[PDB]
Parts: sequence; C-alpha cells; structure tokens
Amino acid sequence: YDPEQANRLFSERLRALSQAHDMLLKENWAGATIQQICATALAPFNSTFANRIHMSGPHLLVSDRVTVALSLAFYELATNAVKYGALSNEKGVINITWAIMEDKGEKKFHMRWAESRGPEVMQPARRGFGQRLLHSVLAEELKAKCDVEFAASGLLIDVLAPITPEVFPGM
Ligand SMILES: Nc1ncnc2c1ncn2[C@@H]1O[C@H](COP(=O)(O)OP(=O)(O)CP(=O)(O)O)[C@@H](O)[C@H]1O
Repeated sequence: YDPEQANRLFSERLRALSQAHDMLLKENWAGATIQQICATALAPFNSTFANRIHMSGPHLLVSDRVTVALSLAFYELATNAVKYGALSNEKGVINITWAIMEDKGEKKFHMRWAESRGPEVMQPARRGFGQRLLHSVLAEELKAKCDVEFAASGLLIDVLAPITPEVFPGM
C-alpha cells in the first residue's frame, strides 16, 4: 500500500466521473419532466423487458441538475434490478410512481421505485460507495429525505422533497 497513490487514483476517477456528469448536464440544460426523464433513462430496459417497468405520476417539470441526478439514479437502479432484483427473473416487475402531496399546507414531491414479484432479497444486502453516492447526489439536488428499504419482497426507494422553484420550475 501507498496512501499518496490511493488518493491520486480516487481524484482521477472522481475527475473522470465529473467529466461524464458535465456531458449530461450540458445535454440537459432545459430540464425535463419526471415522465420524459423516466421514459428516456429506462428506454434500453423497456426494449429487453417489455411490460415489466411501469411509470405513473403527474406532469411535473424538474431542473437540469435533478434531471441529470434522477437519470443516473433510474439507470443505476434498473442496472441492479437486472443483476439482483425484479428484472433478474421472468415474473418480477418495477413500479415507479410519483405525486404532489400535502402536509396540511406544505406541498411535497413524493417518488417511489418499487420492485415486486422478484427473487428474495437476502438479508446482508448493503450498498457500496457508488449507489450510496448517487442516492446522496439525488437527495441533495432534490433537498429530499431519501429512504432505501431492502425488503425481502423487493427493493423499495422513497423520496420526499419540499417543492421549491429552483428544483421544480414554475412552482
Ligand atoms: N434491486 C435489487 N434487488 C435486490 N438486491 C439488490 C438490488 N440492488 C442491489 N442489491 C444488493 O445490494 C448489494 C450492493 O449493491 P451495490 O450495487 O450497491 O454495490 P456493489 O459495490 O456491492 C456491486 P456493483 O457496484 O458491481 O453493482 C448487491 O450485491 C445486492 O445484493
């Protein structure tokens, strides 16, 4: 081991990641709706796994940063769904649902990624740096409380965010 080389490798890999994220940020300058984000990111998966990914929610416009964060989150979640969850078998299904909530006056954005009818989700299922990082980036861009549950019945991700015009333009 050499700590100086380990730090250098981490920076170089981080810079490579930032470069890839800027390519996405430039492309997505106008933002997008959850529907457009969701359908666009999950299009390669809808080809391979027809009628196994379901999306439902109101028409809702989101900023450039959230469109990028959410795209990679959706892509990364589907990548794992094929390797471990609902898309690893033949009967497993993914339900992406979002909506505009109300806490007796305060308007909130809620989103759920729900995997069902997939294989059993075995007890020591613990996230690595990448997914942890993506979830953290997504939650920070949304200024959201994010809950990740590795339920035996299937992975359940919940996002609860306050509505601000920075994150949700024209709101
Ligand atoms: N949709 C899903 N359904 C069931 N288990 C899942 C899952 N997504 C992830 N897991 C579990 O979480 C573990 C950790 O996954 P993660 O992708 O976070 O890190 P990793 O670094 O262990 C593998 P990799 O980075 O190659 O995907 C996986 O090994 C798997 O057991």
